[PDB]
Amino acid sequence: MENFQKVEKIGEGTYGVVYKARNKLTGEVVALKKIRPSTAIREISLLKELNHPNIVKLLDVIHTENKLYLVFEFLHQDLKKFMDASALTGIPLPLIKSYLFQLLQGLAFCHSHRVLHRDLKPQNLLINTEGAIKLADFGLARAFGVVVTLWYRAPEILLGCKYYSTAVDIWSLGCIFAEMVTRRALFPGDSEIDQLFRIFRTLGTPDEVVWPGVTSMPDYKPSFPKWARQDFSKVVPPLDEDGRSLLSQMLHYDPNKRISAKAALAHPFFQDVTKPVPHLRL
Ligand SMILES: NC(=O)c1cc([N+](=O)[O-])ccc1NCc1ccc(C(=O)O)cc1
Repeated sequence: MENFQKVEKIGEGTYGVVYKARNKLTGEVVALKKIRPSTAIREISLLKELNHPNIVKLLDVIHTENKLYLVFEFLHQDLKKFMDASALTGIPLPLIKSYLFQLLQGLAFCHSHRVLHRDLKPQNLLINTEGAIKLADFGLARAFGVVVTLWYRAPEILLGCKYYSTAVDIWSLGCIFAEMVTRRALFPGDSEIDQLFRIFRTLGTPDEVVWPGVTSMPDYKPSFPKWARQDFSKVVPPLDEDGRSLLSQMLHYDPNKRISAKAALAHPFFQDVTKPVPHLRL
């Protein structure tokens, strides 16, 4: 890229290396991701039309010299770093609520346009000095697909379901909501089965009563141990009942019972939502 002036490599992103770069002409500072099919090109291109304040803007999709580059609006920090930086004192509840509320607005928008994320995690939630938080990498999993963190994966994906639904994003966001609250990942699995069993150990091994059709899932085994469900009061203390109620609805096993982003925005937990300024050290 002669048009760009690589300011520095900022990591080995999900689909390849990413650099902070400055457009030599416009002078704009952007994030440039070089990706490792005409089908993908078209899908990816469609995402350039997906604009919302809580979605990281995809500025350009460049297919040149038979290589793929994605140009994104730049944000200085991700939620994973912010959480680590806030680990001693914890992110204040008003800011956790503001962030959750904005992320749900972003999801509601994407989902209303039939676009799924599929791989939400703290690392792809970007924040700025003005108190905004934005979802990065929306739609890339589908446009592409085919050590990976499993911590935020919905149980239907772990059980081998081949058709994802918007519910997988709500599950991931519930896991992130819990992590901001407790300052510890909710389900830190280190293998697909450890991930699944960590979920079962906390929410109870699912059965046909709470999840109709679960025993017919591709990777379900009658041999799975049967764990009893624990109480949310023990899961995300000291979160209040409004928060626990919303989290419980975001973590329902049955994707069809899982709350939608639109419905979650109307949950009583957000009655007093505000938009605080975070303490950001850049
Ligand atoms: N749009 C983007 O600004 C961005 C993009 C990616 N990415 O993998 O495509 C990954 C992280 C991003 N920002 C947050 C960020 C910025 C700088 C640094 C750093 O300098 O270490 C780390 C994270």
